[PDB]
Amino acid sequence: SELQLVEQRIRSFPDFPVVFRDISPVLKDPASFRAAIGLLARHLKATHGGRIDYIAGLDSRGFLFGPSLAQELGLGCVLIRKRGKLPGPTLWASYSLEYGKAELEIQKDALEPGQRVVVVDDLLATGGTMNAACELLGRLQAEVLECVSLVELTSLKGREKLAPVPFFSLLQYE
Amino acid sequence: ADSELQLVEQRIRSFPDFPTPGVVFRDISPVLKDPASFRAAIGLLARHLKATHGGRIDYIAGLDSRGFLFGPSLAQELGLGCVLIRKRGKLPGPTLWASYSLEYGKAELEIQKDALEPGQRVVVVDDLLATGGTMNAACELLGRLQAEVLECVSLVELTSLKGREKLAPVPFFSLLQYE
Ligand SMILES: O=P(O)(O)OC[C@H]1O[C@H](OP(=O)(O)OP(=O)(O)O)[C@H](O)[C@@H]1O
Ligand SMILES: O=P(O)(O)OC[C@H]1O[C@H](OP(=O)(O)OP(=O)(O)O)[C@H](O)[C@@H]1O
Ligand code: HPA
Ligand code: HPA
Ligand SMILES: [Mg+2]
Ligand SMILES: [Mg+2]
Repeated sequence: SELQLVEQRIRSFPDFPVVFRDISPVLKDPASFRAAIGLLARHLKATHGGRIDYIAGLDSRGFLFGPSLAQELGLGCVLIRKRGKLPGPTLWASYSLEYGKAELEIQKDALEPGQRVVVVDDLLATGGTMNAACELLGRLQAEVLECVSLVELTSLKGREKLAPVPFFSLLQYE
Repeated sequence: ADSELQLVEQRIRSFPDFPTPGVVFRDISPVLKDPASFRAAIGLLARHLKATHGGRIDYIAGLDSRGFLFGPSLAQELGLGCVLIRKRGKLPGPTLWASYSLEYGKAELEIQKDALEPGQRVVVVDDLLATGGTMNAACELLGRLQAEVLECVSLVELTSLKGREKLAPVPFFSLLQYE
């Protein structure tokens, strides 16, 4: 099955850097990658029809899926970057993730008020990163339709921190 | 010009003195935001690589982080897997790393020791070539794994910084060139 093609390509590294779920094998197997993008695209098409304006990809591992998913849906991809990386006027927000702290940034002209966005990242843990991205999109007055990822770590309850924003993952681990 | 190249060129913006005085920053963000532009970029790079290597590529290597924006899409377009070369400290398991200089700083790149087997054929992709330091480091790590680096490609090339000369004799190709 398609989902199995993705599932078979997650490898785990205990005690890095925590059981680190490595998405690398998904990228390295063209069949696995196409299955992951296809499943995500199919989901978003079915759930939001044609109400999506842009995909937003989260620096850095989110960059691996964002543009491909956007392309599969005939949509542009906007970039939400680690602070200090984007040129021109920006907004930023600080946050905590599973194994540290960071800050995200977005260009002020990335989106206009009301525009509809789906945020994509590789993996959802505590939900801190995804929430910060939602906060930034919020300051631009964009509407966040949904957040999605390849992997979700259910024990960390990231889904709860995003509620009531819908969240969808292809794979779940405790 | 090729109408396809024009869809990419018209979506590059410039910012003076970011992130430090003297740098003219080429912002690729509009290319990603315009699906037609992004689509053209990937197609142009794929077409070049098919014509130049006749399908004899095993993997595309994408360079953290703006290289990640093009690597997987290009790989997919070619029916290929994409391997990651990351900023040091980000990849799990046994790794190799190398220090380098880029146009406006210095850093360290890293690759997993099992990313590639000896003799496997790779093309490296990044968003922009400036001094060539980043791509050179990637090539150095790929060489440690005994990978054959066939070519390096980017969307943008800043010709005054002579990055291409630093990569020689590894072939290089860019869609767009600016001084
Ligand atoms: O749900 P959370 O607890 O926020 O964790 C999830 C985030 O952590 C990782 O990013 P990281 O900051 O390691 O940077 P990277 O994307 O460059 O690996 C991962 O790629 C997610 O973005
Ligand atoms: O030819 P060079 O002089 O090495 O410069 C080009 C490199 O520098 C930039 O990366 P940066 O280190 O800014 O990180 P990013 O990819 O995360 O933006 C750019 O994305 C290239 O990777
Ligand atoms: O446990 C994890 N595994 C992989 N990536 C991550 N990003 C945040 N937490 C994790
Ligand atoms: O001048 C630049 N612009 C954009 N990205 C870059 N990465 C290195 N130099 C540059
Ligand atoms: Mg991340
Ligand atoms: Mg870079």
